[PDB]
Formats: sequence, C-alpha cells, structure tokens
Amino acid sequence: SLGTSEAAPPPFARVAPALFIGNARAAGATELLVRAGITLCVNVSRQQPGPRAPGVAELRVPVFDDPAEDLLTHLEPTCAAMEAAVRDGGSCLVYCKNGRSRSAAVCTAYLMRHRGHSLDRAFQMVKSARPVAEPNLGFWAQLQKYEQTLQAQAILPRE
Amino acid sequence: SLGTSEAAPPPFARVAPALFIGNARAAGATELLVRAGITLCVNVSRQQPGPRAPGVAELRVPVFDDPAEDLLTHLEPTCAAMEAAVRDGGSCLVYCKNGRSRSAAVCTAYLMRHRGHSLDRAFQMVKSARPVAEPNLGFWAQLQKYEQTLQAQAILPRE
Ligand code: NA
Ligand code: NA
Ligand SMILES: [Zn+2]
Ligand SMILES: [Zn+2]
Ligand SMILES: [Zn+2]
Ligand SMILES: [Zn+2]
Repeated sequence: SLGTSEAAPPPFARVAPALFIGNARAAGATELLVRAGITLCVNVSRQQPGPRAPGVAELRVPVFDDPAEDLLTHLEPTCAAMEAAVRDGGSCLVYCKNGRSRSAAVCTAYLMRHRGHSLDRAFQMVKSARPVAEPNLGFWAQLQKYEQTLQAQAILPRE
Repeated sequence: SLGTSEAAPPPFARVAPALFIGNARAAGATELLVRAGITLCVNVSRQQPGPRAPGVAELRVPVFDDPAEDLLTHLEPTCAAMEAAVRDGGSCLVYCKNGRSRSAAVCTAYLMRHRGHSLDRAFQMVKSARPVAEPNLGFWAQLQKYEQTLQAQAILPRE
C-alpha cells in the first residue's frame, strides 16, 4: 500500500541481485511475491506451505533442520534450479519455517556456486540481509565440503 | 535378488541415459534406487511420499494433475536441477502418483531442454519406456509453448 510504512516487516529480504531469503509466512504473501518479481520459491522444509501465486513456481527441498541431515546432496540440483530461474529473469526466494538454518545454508550454497563467493564471503552476505541466519554446524560442515568440491571443479578459486 | 526374476515390476523404467520415469511406489524402493545410481528423485506431486534412501536427494514439484495447473513455470528450473544431477554423474528419476500425466510431461520437457529432441520425438521416447505415459492436454499445450520458447532461445532448432 502506497502510504505510509508497512507495520509488519516483509517476510523476506534481498541478499543479492535476484536472490531473497525469508521464512514460511512468505508463502501467503501473494502480492509481495509478485511485486518483487519472484518466480521461484525454494521451500526448504517438509511441511511448510508453498505459495499459491500466479506465475510463481515452487520447488520443495524436504530436509529436516538437523546436523545429521543430508543437505549436501540437495545443494547442486537446488542451486541449478535457482540459477535457471535467475537467468530467465525471475527472482528467487529461499525460505524455511523460521528463516534461520536451512534457508541460510541454501542461499550460502547458491552464492558460492553461482556468484563466485567463498563460503565466508557468501555467508557474510546472507547474515547482512538477515542477522538471524545461522546454518546448524552440521550444515556448515557440509557447506565446507561443497566449497572444496567447487574448488576441485574450478568453479571457485583456491585463492 | 540374484535369482530368478522379480515378480513385481520395478516402479520405474529407463527413458534415456541417466533418466528414469516412474510412480510414487518408487519412493520406498531404497535398494532399487541405489542400484540404479539415482541421486535425484523429482516428485511431481503435492502429497506423494519421497525417498528415504542414503545419497538420494528429493525435489518436489507440487502441482495437481489438472489442465489448468501451471506446470510451465516449473519446467525450466526443474529441468535445470535434473541436468545438474545428471552432469554430476547421478541418474534422475521423475515420478508422480501413478506415473502417467505429470511425470511424463516433466520427462518430455527435460528431453527437449537438455537432449535436443523435438516435442514429438521426446514424447515418443517417454511413451516407449512407459506406454501409459500421457500428459493431460493442458500440459501438452504448455509443453508446446515451452518448445517454442526453446526455439526462440536457440536451444532447439526450428528445423
Ligand atoms: Na566445520
Ligand atoms: Na495442444
Ligand atoms: Zn514442522
Ligand atoms: Zn519440523
Ligand atoms: Zn492425492
Ligand atoms: Zn491428489
């Protein structure tokens, strides 16, 4: 509403061009999703609702927020879906229930994979957009393994 | 089991290198998934179960099998996730509840997008692997629109 501020904050925030992080309350925020030009919601949860907005695709990454969970195997295909939506001109929103561990880990992976950032730089960007972003320590280890794989693959430099 | 045949058929079939189509009974077929080297299940449903197999990622594409449903917007990011899993060496299984409309449409999209096949050739390949494959007519129209977009993008030839 062209006012006047919005009392409640938006349920997401911009991390980088065409990339947003948020929480599951975004699912129902149809008008905000359309206004931001989001075309893909990456729902990193097993049971959180998805969007029902016109022109907005959902991809669900059904992982528990647990250090023993295998986020790693999901990272490469998830990041590829994200990049394809981005290169086709849409924006991507990555959310989980509370916008903390799972969505942070996925956004961090994407920034390393497709924006050329080291793990530390990528996580700093997520943290700046959303201070409560905090991948669990199991996911942090998996992100380090992904980073090393990216280096071996010449996607990231050793530096 | 090295026998002796398998009484019940496998819940999927090979469409092309690194690409399988099947139904939701595949979700629980842990040993068959591992044996086929499947690393990504694309679950094209809202409520069908996913795999719980080690080293197997799931991506859910939560669309109803209805001609009015917007499969189209999901196609590009879904196919990109599939190609990334494939290029990293895994095989991809695309399933829906009954292995008919939704999974057929997604496999057909992938073959056009990443294997250079026209819509007709791509669908013939799916049909050959799984005769009951049959995208609903709404999805067929969306696939035609995707094909035209791919042509405009120089991904497919006009021929
Ligand atoms: Na660590
Ligand atoms: Na048609
Ligand atoms: Zn829950
Ligand atoms: Zn939970
Ligand atoms: Zn159902
Ligand atoms: Zn249903």
